Amino acid sequence: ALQTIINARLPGEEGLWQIHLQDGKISAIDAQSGVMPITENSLDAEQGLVIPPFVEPHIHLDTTQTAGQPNWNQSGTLFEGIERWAERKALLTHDDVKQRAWQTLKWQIANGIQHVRTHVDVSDATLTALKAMLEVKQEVAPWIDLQIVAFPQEGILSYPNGEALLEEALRLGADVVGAIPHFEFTREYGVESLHKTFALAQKYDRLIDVHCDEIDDEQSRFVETVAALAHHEGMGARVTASHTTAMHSYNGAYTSRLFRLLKMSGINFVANPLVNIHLQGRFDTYPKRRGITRVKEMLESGINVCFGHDDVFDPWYPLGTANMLQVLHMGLHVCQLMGYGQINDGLNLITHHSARTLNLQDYGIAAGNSANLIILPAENGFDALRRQVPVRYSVRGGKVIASTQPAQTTVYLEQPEAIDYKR
Amino acid sequence: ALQTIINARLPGEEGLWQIHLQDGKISAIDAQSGVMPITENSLDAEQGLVIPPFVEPHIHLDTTQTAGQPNWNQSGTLFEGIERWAERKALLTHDDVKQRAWQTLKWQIANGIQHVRTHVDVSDATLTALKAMLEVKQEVAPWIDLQIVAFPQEGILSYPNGEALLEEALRLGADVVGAIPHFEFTREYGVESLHKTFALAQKYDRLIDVHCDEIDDEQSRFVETVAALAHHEGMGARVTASHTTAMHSYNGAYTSRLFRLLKMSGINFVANPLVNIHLQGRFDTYPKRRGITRVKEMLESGINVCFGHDDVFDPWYPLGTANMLQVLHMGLHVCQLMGYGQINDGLNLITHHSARTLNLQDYGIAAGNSANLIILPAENGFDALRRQVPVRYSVRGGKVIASTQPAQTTVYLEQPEAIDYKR
Ligand SMILES: O=C1NC=C[C@H](O)N1
Ligand SMILES: O=C1NC=C[C@H](O)N1
Ligand SMILES: [Fe+3]
Ligand SMILES: [Fe+3]
Repeated sequence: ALQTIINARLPGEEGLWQIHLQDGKISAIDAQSGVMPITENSLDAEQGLVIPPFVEPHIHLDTTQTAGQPNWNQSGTLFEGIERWAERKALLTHDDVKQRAWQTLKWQIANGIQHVRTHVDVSDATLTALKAMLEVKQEVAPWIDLQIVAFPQEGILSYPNGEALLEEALRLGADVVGAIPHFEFTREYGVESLHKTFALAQKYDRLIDVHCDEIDDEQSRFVETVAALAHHEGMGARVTASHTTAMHSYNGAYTSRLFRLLKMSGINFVANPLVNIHLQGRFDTYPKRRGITRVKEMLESGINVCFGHDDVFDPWYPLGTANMLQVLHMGLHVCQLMGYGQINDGLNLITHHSARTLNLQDYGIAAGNSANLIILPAENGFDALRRQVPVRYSVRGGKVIASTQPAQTTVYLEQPEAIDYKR
Repeated sequence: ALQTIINARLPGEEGLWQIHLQDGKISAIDAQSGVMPITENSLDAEQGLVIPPFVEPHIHLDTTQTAGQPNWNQSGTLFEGIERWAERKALLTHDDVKQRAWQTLKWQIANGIQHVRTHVDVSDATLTALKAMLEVKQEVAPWIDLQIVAFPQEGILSYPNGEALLEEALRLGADVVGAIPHFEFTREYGVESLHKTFALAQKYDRLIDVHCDEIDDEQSRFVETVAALAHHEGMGARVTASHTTAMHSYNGAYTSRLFRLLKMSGINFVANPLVNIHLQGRFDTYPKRRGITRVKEMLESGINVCFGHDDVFDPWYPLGTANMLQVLHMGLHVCQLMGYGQINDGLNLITHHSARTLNLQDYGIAAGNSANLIILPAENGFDALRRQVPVRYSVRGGKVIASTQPAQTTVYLEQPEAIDYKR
């Protein structure tokens, strides 16, 4: 029966703050002039940072926890990954998908993630994973708001009954329409697939999230069609272009021309640093390109960009604990957003920007919003990132749904000394 | 008064093992056929992984904890970094250096690091940091064996009295001779500086560790002189080429020719992933090169290569907690050593390979060696890396010098559930 969050630090704000809770919502936020005493019904943030929940804007829960089954992706490429997944997709069962999705979802709850957008492969006449994921969505609702993207992994026009299956997925309840233009047989199929994707999103009033130009091909420019169609339909807010790794390889003049449209369109962008650094640059010898989209430039231009984990122990990525601060750490390094302020502001890439990408309507520490927030045992975004701190408490609807008792390290010198890695 | 380490897993070995300790050394190692019972004087590894101590083969303890003083490195380049450091170097004091070096050394002890090689800038007539570091070396000896590299940061031939100061540093006790050929005014000064570096190492019987070709210049090939001189003097084991980031930009034909010499010479290589990904590629627009040396190819050719953290919160790197598993994580991603076996074998890059780089004579879990070892709460190298586990216990001379009580995470679902991120 929590009534208040006290001694809280807030990004971009000076001092400590008190967050009053009432009926599962935030009733008011007031600044404090000093440290407040703890008491019953008060959750002490202990001068730690309080922020809305971490968000996972791009993950594949249907493939999670399947790395090496039946075989391993030896080349470390997107293309072999799809082929290795195809082998596993043929062996899927309802319970298998639910068990694995839930295992990763629990790690996400433990990591303060209360909003997740999972893509689900719908290039499968049986739609096995989709049916399973729709049940998981209902089951996990008390802890995570899960969005499902109908993702035509093998193409819309390049796979038998691809468009029909994509629409069937929407009729069954998928929240977002997906696409993968660079994987279609031809550039023309790629462009046409986007017109079909947008028509379905308008027909069913759904969001859009395209696996867009995930390839080191300077000629892969499907992103301009995604942005142009969004601008034409006046629906930028509901549209997302995931990856756009090809943008890392575009010449600067085209990119500058393109950026005007990206900003005017208002669409969202997702970069997946852990997976992008691994799968991109695989066709170069030396030097080897990084392959992440132009994150730094998007931020400088006011274009909404955010980070996703993409994969957790599957054909496209053998690692992960579904930790967003870890995803952010990799992104800041590869994108060279290493200035103090850029690092400190990094939290935006895994909180607010991701919420906008998911078109969330109830997100942020503000009066009237649901009492969904997490507490990090750190002074600010920089500190949280540097020390890769766990989530001390995760609060949803005004109730604690996860907590982590921090590790305790001691070094035995002339006398025992506690080490917290702070300066 | 520990007498045994029980229930230990060892890299590359099947089953559990018992490590008997006697007089501060490992007396014997025996395989177990099942789980052994705990008892007084027995340290239970609890089926966790036991390995010799982590090693930090390349760090700058004289500059650590000084990021932003007096100003920040705004460009994120090696060159501005040196210039920003120059401003701080002018404000150094004995106690200042000792305090900061010790702060980072404590984090290293907490992180199971018992061997550290620190470079110390000796392009300073007062040799302030060097005098301070020599005292720190004596002070920290019970927990860490610290090697000091006399590092002529501003060049040997390109800085006033550079060679004289370098030799003075050796006469005062520095363990390793350093150099920085790519920073010298001319290619000729670069080559000549290496002849002088080798002559000093032979005159004083010291090791060598060159900041070698840390620049995105395909024409920076000082590494061939380092390797050739080592081969000529028959001293490969005592020589290290740090960085060699220029190798990331060499054409393949020259690299192939060069590799024959690298292998024949027997010299060591250090890659610094966290810093290299940040400082390299800064002169590219898009695409942007990764800039780490050819780690994967060195491993395939049997060339000894290892990883260092390089910097901890200073002019060249604003982050860090001096954690080697974190350094390894970045290196595996950027170097694309992402196959299951490559990741699992990754521990070698921060243990055995680094010990060879430091020319250590008492290292490894073997009968007769000092009882210096650490325990990771993980099943193998892959698991330790994936979950970024802390060091449960660090043992030196048969005594516990550091321990970490792991964090405890719980998610409150229909019932409370402990989350350990394992599969
Ligand atoms: O096409 C893809 N499928 C799964 C992961 C990666 O994001 N790309
Ligand atoms: O020349 C250098 N000084 C400090 C760090 C970096 O390793 N390079
Ligand atoms: Fe994806
Ligand atoms: Fe260095």
